[PDB]
Amino acid sequence: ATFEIVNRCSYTVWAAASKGDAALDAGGRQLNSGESWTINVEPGTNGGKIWARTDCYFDDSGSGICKTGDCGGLLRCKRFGRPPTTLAEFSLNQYGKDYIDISNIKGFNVPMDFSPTTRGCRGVRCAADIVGQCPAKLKAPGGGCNDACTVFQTSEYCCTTGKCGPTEYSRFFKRLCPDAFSYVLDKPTTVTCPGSSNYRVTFCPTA
Repeated sequence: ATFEIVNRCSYTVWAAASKGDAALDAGGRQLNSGESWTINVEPGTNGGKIWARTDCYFDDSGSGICKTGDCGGLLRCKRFGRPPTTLAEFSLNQYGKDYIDISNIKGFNVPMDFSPTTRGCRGVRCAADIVGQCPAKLKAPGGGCNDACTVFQTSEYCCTTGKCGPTEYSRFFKRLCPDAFSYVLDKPTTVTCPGSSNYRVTFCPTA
């Protein structure tokens, strides 16, 4: 499956793509404002994620640091990134279908649209200005908006026991971005696509 990753932000981002225990494709790359990076993701990829990282410095060997989304200080990510990170999430060829969604469960750093480029389903979008409206206690001093689990580490926010409900914090994400997951047991906003669809992830999809 091809994913075209497009940076429409006015700032540089460093895209990242991982399934948690491995990179997808090169796993990471700098995208200046306007650039596009097409990756190939193996069919059957389960629990893949794509995200953006901001204000990064990498040296010549591709080690450094990112203010949001850092995945162990590597340009080429092999694991998931440090919150806050808006997440494009997908599982491909799962009993004949693809599954896609956007999640705010690990916070928000950059707006995003995640859409198929082939026929038979709709995309999802989380493009509101969540960083600017972020509640005080969720603001990440390093940039972005943390989820409440990251900030407070309680069973209710982390949904440790499997029984949580919506909270004042998760309702903030859901009000700004109704089509993204706002907490673990949120009513699914996952989109079912034909197996083997292709996709575009766009950072900052709107002016």
